[PDB]
Amino acid sequence: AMLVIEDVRAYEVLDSRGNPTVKAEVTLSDGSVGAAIVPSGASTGSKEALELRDNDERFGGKGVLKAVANVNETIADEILGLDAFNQTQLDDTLRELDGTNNYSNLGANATLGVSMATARAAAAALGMPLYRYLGGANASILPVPMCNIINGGAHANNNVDFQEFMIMPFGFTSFKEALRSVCEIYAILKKELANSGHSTALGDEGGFAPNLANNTEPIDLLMTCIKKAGYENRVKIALDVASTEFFKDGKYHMEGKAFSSEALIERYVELCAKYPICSIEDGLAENDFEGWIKLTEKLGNKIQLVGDDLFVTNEDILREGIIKKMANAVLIKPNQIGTITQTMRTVRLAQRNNYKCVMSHRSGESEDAFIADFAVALNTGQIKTGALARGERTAKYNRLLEIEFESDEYLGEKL
Amino acid sequence: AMLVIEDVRAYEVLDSRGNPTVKAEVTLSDGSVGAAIVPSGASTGSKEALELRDNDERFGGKGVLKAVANVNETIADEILGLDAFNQTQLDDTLRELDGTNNYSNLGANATLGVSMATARAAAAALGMPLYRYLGGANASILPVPMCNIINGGAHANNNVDFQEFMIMPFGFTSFKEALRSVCEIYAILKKELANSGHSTALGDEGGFAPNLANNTEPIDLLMTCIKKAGYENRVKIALDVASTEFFKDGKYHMEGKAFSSEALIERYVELCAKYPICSIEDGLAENDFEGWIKLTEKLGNKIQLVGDDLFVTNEDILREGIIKKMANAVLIKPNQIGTITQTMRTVRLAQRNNYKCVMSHRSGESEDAFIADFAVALNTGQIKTGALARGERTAKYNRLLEIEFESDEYLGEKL
Amino acid sequence: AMLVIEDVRAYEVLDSRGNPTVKAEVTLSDGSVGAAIVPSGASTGSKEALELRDNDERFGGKGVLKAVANVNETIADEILGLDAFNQTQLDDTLRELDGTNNYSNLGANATLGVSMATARAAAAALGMPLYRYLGGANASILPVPMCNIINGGAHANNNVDFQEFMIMPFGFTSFKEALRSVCEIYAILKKELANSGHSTALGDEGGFAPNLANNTEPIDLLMTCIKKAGYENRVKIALDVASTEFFKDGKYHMEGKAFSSEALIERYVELCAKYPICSIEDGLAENDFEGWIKLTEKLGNKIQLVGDDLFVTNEDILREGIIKKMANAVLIKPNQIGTITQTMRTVRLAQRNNYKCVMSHRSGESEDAFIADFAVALNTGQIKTGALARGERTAKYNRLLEIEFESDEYLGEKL
Amino acid sequence: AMLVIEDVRAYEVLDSRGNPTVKAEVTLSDGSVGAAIVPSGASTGSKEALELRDNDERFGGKGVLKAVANVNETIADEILGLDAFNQTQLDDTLRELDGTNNYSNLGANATLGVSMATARAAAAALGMPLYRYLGGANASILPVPMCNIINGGAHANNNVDFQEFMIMPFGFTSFKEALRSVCEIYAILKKELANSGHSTALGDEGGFAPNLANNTEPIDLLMTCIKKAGYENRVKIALDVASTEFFKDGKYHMEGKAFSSEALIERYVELCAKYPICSIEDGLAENDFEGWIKLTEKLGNKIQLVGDDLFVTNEDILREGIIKKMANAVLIKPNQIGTITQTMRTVRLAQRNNYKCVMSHRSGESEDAFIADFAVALNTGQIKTGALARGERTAKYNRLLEIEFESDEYLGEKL
Ligand SMILES: [Mg+2]
Ligand SMILES: [Mg+2]
Ligand SMILES: [Mg+2]
Ligand SMILES: [Mg+2]
Repeated sequence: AMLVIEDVRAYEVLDSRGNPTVKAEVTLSDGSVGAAIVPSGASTGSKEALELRDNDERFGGKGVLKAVANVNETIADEILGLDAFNQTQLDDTLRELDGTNNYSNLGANATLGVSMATARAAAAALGMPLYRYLGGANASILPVPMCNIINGGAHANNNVDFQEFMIMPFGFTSFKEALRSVCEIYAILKKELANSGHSTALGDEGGFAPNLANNTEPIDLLMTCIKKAGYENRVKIALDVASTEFFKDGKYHMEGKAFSSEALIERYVELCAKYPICSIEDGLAENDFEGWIKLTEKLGNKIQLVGDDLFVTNEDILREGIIKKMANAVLIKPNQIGTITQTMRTVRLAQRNNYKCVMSHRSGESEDAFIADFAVALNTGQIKTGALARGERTAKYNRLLEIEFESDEYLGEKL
Repeated sequence: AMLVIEDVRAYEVLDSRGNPTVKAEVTLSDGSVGAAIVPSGASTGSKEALELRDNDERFGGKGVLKAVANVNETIADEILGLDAFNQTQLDDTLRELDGTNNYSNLGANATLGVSMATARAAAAALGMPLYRYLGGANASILPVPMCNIINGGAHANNNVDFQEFMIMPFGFTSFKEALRSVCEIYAILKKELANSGHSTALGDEGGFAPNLANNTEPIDLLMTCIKKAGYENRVKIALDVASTEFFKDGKYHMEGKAFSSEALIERYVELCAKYPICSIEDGLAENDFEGWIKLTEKLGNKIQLVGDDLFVTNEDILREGIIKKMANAVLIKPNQIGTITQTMRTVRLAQRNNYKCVMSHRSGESEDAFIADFAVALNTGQIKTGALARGERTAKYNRLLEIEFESDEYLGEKL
Repeated sequence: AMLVIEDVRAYEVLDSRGNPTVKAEVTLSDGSVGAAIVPSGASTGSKEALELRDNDERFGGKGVLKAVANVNETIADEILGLDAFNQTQLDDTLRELDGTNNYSNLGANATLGVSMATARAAAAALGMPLYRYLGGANASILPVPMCNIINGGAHANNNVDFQEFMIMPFGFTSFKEALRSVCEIYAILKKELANSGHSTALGDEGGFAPNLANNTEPIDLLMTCIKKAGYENRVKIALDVASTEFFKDGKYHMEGKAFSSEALIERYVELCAKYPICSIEDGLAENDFEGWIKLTEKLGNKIQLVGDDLFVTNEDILREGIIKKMANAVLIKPNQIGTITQTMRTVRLAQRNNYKCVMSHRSGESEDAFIADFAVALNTGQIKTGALARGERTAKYNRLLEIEFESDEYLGEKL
Repeated sequence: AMLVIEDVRAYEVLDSRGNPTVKAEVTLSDGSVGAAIVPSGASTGSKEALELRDNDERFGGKGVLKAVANVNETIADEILGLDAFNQTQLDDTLRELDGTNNYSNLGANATLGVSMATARAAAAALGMPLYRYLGGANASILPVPMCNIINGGAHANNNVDFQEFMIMPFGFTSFKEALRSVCEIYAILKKELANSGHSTALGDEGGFAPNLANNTEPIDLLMTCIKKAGYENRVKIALDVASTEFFKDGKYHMEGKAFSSEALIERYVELCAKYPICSIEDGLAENDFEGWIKLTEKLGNKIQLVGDDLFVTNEDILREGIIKKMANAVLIKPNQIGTITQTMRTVRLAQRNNYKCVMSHRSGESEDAFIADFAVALNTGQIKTGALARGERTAKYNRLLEIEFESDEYLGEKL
């Protein structure tokens, strides 16, 4: 082995909502250090990989001291002396040590931080950028971002049922010019809101949560801001419906109605005919398997249909989805699965079977921009990393602006 | 010269509000690299160091391509080959190259970034943390934070005159426990706001801007939340009144009145008698010199009186203030003055003359945590770096949690 | 730049058929050296990147002294001092230096060798295997080989119209066992041929060219050998028809008849219904656009349809093929396009649009196993590199056996 | 010891006929790596050093898993920590560890791999070409190749008795021009066979096996091709009769007859009177001692007489040959004897006693070109490494073309 893991440590830091999370730091035998901050995920649930939370008097039960302990003691003891450069061996060792199928022992907050930290340490020792370490010279594509600038659903307290209303800048030949257009549109939206007596205060991802009437008003507002900014036809709309949040008893409860699966599908067809929606995430619920099958038949050749809660970044669940023809794209949330290698597996599966991958943030983020490198490393072509404000979101865009001096490839509207 | 500056560059990145700002990167002759991002400043005004803005069609007038060109061409040409370790010579060269008394040639956004980036590159060459590079083995004190968790004034659209309502965790023997307290109190406040029908969406610094009635309602709310959290007597209140914003025709226009300077002082005496306010910033206007003299006589021995707009991190203006006995503390905003050395000169003058220094963020921040290390390097004992949310604020608290593993001295209530 | 290209040279070597070709060697500023040998291409044609041949009295007009001089003089002069690790800038520089759309100035045999040699040199400098240099930690899949063990058409002198009859070992969980199976099937074929009085002497790719009656006898013989070897149901059949070779006057002349495009497609339907054929390459001619659209409608959901002459590894021609729905896979011959970057672009375009990539050899190969690393770097999942004999074929299989000790993932029949 | 052997391993790869062989890899304590592939030999026999073969269900009984194990376990355990640069000590240790006179224990395929691999690793550590490591600055002579371009005997299934019909380019002042002459002659031979209805498919060493009528018809064809190519009198003919293959009950069964030793000798005399045959290998059988003595007396001062099966590269057998005046040259096959030092011992014996050495390939070769370096290292002046086709042959020619840029000395016709 060329270099080995010499030291590993973790400690408690704060995420962008002010809750604790794990930072890990790995030192190699040449003295190269890498570190990484894990975004916040879910500590209960039977599908997702689980993060460990302390549930004691500190920080409202949200301390991560046990996750931190598991890195400093259990993981440390198992990985010191492993080859720094064999990411797959490190990640498989983490899985085997945990011994469950959802990291319910070590905690995904313990395993991901160590997984990302080791990769960074390896890249540092080679003097190479992280995206080159993860994806080689083939790492090239700067992703088209989808930028959540108007919020509703559970992400707000309004009458808007849909969770995320996003703008996507396709009509550009460079990432920086694309980034500039969404920045300009966001500024215009802020003004439009202020001038009609709405709050300009921000939600967790940097977007606005004004109390609008329904699910089409926010779209109309995006359209008029896009046009006023001078980008008509070059910026399109993406939605995250998060339909599991309002699915009860076989029905979807929105817009004062109780919708059937088939009726909600017809609603999306309607919306897609009237507005330049290019993508819809979680249009149907995470267990509405029959509905998704229909959704994909009706719209899967016209628009992107992204599984988030449907697939939870999980290779096996995505495989069954691929087989049964559900969706045509998958949100990629690395902490949801627990190591960089398992994330890569899910992405490779999707890309071998015509599913697009959207590298994704979490609601509780950090200053760590790992997912900007990851999106380029795997040529995802898409990233979902927030509005154009709040440092835990702008850190990712800034990283992508850096990577752009070395590899400036942006697909925009090109195949 | 041991190592020399070998390369200097800059490029446009985004600050935490979605406006462009400068990131600079300096490479030394051993290959060590340092980078820094500059927070947003003022591009107009007659007192402060000015940042350069392009004022063209991009980003609503706020592009920084001229500043960036100033790093890439003008500064680079001048500093290539200078001793990496002579910060003072670097910063003095920048001042001379600029040739003005307010950086209105190079732009303070061009000079600060290079000043910061060179310091990080020198610390990296030595394998030393930034705070050790800046302040040596004498760097020791983890500062007490003042955290802006309720906003008013120009920072919101309410009936509240004062700008910032802050909590300061004095009653603790460690920084980690001090920070926990403010995080717990912030979470409690978030919940109180939500249950009382206020928005929990955030202002620029991560605080809330509810439409409250007056200037004491916000204080009462902080007090309730402090006690509910279990930290009664251990956490005090600081204010930024930003009184220049309501000073007109010799009078202060607040609480539906027109106060003379004398009347406003006795109002502060009242407030300080009723509540545990330990610090008031810009209690009087930036040009109300007579008022400041009287205020300082009246409360200067009981509470901290911070000059922000009064001093603008400027050594000369501070010197006159000391001589005239105005204030007993100074807010330190490095980008206001334009280099690290000029910042250190202002701090040293203050500390030689019994004025406390509060190391400060700006409204437009980034993921760069320089001011955390800077606060420790200079033993300021206090920092003002935002609420306990938004990554551009939590990055500083996190950096302070890392520094604490090497130097854990927290003064708290100790002399 | 960490390391820069310090030296570039070339010289004439011999390919696996005894003709000259270009060997290039690149030295970096730390002393690291990479070398590569270019497979032989086409010095005429209207679509392909051209290789320069001397056309003098040496080597029957096939000298490459002008290609060699282009590396030693023109390319060298231009790329000395360029950043070793920026493959894309290297390859874009080679393209621009050339100035044409098909390397008809420098020659693709001049540019590919330097392109590959720089990549090997950068990988050696980092102590990294080439596949990790090219595809990072994400480089993982060992490809399923398609092995050309019976020949016909222009690659023989017989009644067989089709050019290549190949076996593909799908039914295995490891590459080594898959490879053993095809070696075992190959040895059995050899014995069967010898016992029937056929020659066991080899064509250019290591396969046999017995004088068989038609296009189905070779397939019947492959099935018999698959079964005797013990691998029934685990090894499938792939074909390269190379139909352009018998396309004349809008018809295909084979099996003693003149087929319409439509009639030839129906022959493939019949063949596929009777035999386990998983892939057909150049089933229709390189210019039979309407036929390919029909073929792809008819069989593209059931079998792999590989464009070789159709696409000539060219991203622009492939892109039109995607838009026009022709084929669902593409043969990747790096020397056909001229740089490793242009190769990666064609592969990325393919993989974004649901086309499979088959990393391929040429008839004139060398001991250079670059395409083995390249297949793994880009997770192509498939490779065509010859029969299981002749060192210029076995060098690639051996390289894949070496890569297998570091990443052993073999998909086989898995999605 | 400047460096020591730090790691030793082996694994199965494929030879050029598609059978397993051993690849060995040796790493030194500076991290320098050397690797080597063993050509195929004999698992049985009472004269040659033996290669170990598995004899189980894998690869028709040709697996080398036991050889591989002997490298990874027995050898490794014995040589780890030995001086990297003491080639003689390493090779003697291998011989001692084996404890037989014919490597029947470890297997010659286990020991030669390690022997070559260590030499390459030492050369790499010194930054020197292998031929310099083995032969120093005195290593100079590029060998005259004998190129087997028409096959008979056991190497085909024709009515041709002799095994190899070779061309040798003496009439040139550079190796490259000699190599070009043989490439051009081979191309002309290919055309001649294709126009007279013969197969152009290749045998194991890259030559053709047309069904000719006797042993002079092939020579006639070589002469025609030499003259048509324009190289008359500059290229000569060398034969390998491999007469042991047809020797039985005292006599030599060829051309429908049983020849006495003396009659076969008179046949060589006739053949050498009529054609420019400069060398004959194994003209008489391996145990026909009285015959060899007469053949040597008769033609030994006129033509080269090479022992292959007569001497099996074995020092002791050659020594007795020298004493009894049998042959005037020895074929040198390193895997036949089992280490580089032992190979060297045999060559030095020969060169001290006026025996010419022909560095030789095996019919199961690999991409490894060790024997090209070895020929130059020892100034053999002659090499037999196949036809001008197939990668496992052209790899050697190419390596000699590389060495020619550093040492261009070619004797050709000079003493
Ligand atoms: Mg979602
Ligand atoms: Mg202030
Ligand atoms: Mg083809
Ligand atoms: Mg022989």
